Amino acid sequence: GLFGKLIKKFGRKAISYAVKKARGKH
Repeated sequence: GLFGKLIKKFGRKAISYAVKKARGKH
């Protein structure tokens, strides 16, 4: 899937930020 590539490109920074946000909004 394209998502896999996108994610590759980020280096799971999207996931990291998602988790960070969802364990620390502000």
